[PDB]
Amino acid sequence: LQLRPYQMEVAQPALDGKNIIICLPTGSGKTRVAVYITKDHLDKKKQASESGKVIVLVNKVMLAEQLFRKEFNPYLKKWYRIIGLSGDTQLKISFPEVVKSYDVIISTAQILENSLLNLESGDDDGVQLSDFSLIIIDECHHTNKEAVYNNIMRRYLKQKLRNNDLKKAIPLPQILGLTASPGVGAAKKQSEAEKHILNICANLDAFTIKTVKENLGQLKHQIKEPCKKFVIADDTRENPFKEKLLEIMASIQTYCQKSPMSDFGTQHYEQWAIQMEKKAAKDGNRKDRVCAEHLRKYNEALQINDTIRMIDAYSHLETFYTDEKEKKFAVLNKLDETDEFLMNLFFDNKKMLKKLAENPKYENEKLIKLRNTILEQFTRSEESSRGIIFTKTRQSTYALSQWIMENAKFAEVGVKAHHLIGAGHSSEVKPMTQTEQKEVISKFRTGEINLLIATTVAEEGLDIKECNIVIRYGLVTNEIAMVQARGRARADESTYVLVTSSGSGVTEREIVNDFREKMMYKAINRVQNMKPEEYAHKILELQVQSILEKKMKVKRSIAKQYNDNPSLITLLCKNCSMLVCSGENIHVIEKMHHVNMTPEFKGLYIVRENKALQKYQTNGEIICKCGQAWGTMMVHKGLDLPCLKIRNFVVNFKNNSPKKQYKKWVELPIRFPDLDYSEYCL
RNA sequence: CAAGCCGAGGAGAG
RNA sequence: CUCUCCUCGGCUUG
Ligand SMILES: Nc1ncnc2c1ncn2[C@@H]1O[C@H](COP(=O)(O)OP(=O)(O)NP(=O)(O)O)[C@@H](O)[C@H]1O
Ligand SMILES: [Zn+2]
Repeated sequence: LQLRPYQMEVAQPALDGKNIIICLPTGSGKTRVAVYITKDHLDKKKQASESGKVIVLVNKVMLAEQLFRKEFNPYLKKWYRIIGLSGDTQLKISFPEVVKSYDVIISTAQILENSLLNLESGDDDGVQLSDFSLIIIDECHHTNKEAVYNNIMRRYLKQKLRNNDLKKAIPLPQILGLTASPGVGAAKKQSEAEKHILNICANLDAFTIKTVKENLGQLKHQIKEPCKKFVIADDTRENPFKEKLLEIMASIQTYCQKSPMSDFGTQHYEQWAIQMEKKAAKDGNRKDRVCAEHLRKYNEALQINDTIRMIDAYSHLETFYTDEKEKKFAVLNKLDETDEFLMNLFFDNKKMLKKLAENPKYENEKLIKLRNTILEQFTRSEESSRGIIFTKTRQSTYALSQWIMENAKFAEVGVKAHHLIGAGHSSEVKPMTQTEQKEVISKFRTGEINLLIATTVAEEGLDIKECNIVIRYGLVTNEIAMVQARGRARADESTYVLVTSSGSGVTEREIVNDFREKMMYKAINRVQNMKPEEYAHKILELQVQSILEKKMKVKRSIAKQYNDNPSLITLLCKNCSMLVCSGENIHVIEKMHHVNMTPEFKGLYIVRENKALQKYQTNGEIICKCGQAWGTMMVHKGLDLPCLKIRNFVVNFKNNSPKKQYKKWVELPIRFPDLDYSEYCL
């Protein structure tokens, strides 16, 4: 391992106590300075006959294996014992015991918190911080309100204040936070920015920040920025299609008699549709809620039309209505006035919309703009042409990947492309799996795919190869994502583009984040040059305030929903105001999954075979007689006992009918009994 | 590989 | 404070 000139000075105070933060730019060898500090700490604690254990904390799963393979093990295999832990191994089970060996631990975080609270809640073995001598951290800037890793530090600070009251002493460990930039936390002034930086430093018990300032030229030579760049377009033709949908929506409303006080093709209208649906369901009146459920789909179609082709919206709708027709046929294998009206309104115009959509006379601007942007680079760079795209949604990524596969020009220039999204199981899309992600990364590194389409997955964590033409298509989150993307593009003649529309304030937000970036550095300078006594005074005040802001939050949120009422309810279907279950019939397995095993509920539903699995069904999707999907099948002890949700159902209390929607099971106060086979059997 | 439970952060709009 | 979008983590059934 090598010791750069400028990494030295930033690391230097850490080597003798002095818990600190380190903010360097991106690509400056952050992991490697971590490694060096580790080796020093351990060699030191050996030379003094003192036990030395370092633990690395990360936020993601892949960075653990990552750092185990590339940085820590290749250099410290020979002197010390290393390991890498996560939620995707089997070493989680005896975590108190791996500590008894393996002087270098890498870990996902909440492993640790689980073990601490197990030591402090049950009679398990567990662990405390006293069994360490260093905590290294990646991505400092997540240390904010009740995240994970701040429990850790609130406990560290609690014990530190115990030590300080003792002084007027357990040996507490050392802490070394590493980041790219701690970030201004949503503050409209330089002073509140300062306050936020100090809040971070208190939540890490720091002594300084240690930005590089002296050996700066070596950085500028070894490390460089891309060039910021904007590309803007404007559109007022909307020629056949938009109005062809606004007509439909207007017709539906004037069939429903609901006045939005708002516009078509935006986000407030959506919120109205939601609360109207929820109200109609709490009341029970149809003709309003199902229509709302469709209007939401139309609004989504218009929003994606603002960014994506008409054909993608037409397809989105085709999928929706095709599914609904299949549902009604599976049920009927009756035809209310509502659904009949809606279908008759849609399918008559289906062929028209298909004709209007395929019309290259007016496709879109931003797509053409990025066409020009992309072709410029891949004509310039010629087989060293890596590429990245950022967008907001997942469906957009599928659409863009499809298009770049379809249009000949992009394939001509060697533009081999793949999509990428996250593994969260929500949001009406089939997510990806970690394996597909890692494979795509290795394909990018290999060179199979020249450009990647991504959501906010790409701006942090996983280690993509250095790039050229990072762009930004309809996304401005905050300064952090801005800088982290801005730190991808090495490989000279790099850029950082932003592609937006005219009448949607985005360049606004881009500029705001630029000013925030320029502000946090001023605040860093304000605090590094702060006097030590005043700095100490302020961090002590903030640590006290943070620990007091925990206690209160603890006092008002012990349970907040505790009234356990076994069967005081009835669960109805939300589409059709129809009985489905009572609360007594329901039970729980492994105190997590809710389920019912009475034959009355058995006969009411229908199973529609899986499209997720076709990409032999194992987990059927339930539907009603009406058509509203309810749940999913489940296999407990071979019993195909069918699970369910509480997002599609409605509640009716027996007393006075404040019917409510909950969106998930924990929110409601009442408790349900555990399962046991004594019922239906014996 | 599929299903689901809980928690957390960020951003928009209101 | 609510809704939507996005990401992440831990945990269970198969
Ligand atoms: N001190 C060092 N000496 C030699 N090579 C280094 C050093 N630090 C980093 N490298 C090289 O830089 C690459 C890994 O470091 P780097 O690119 O900073 O990854 P990183 O830690 O993820 N940067 P970042 O994305 O900001 O966290 C490899 O090609 C290493 O060979
Ligand atoms: Zn129903």
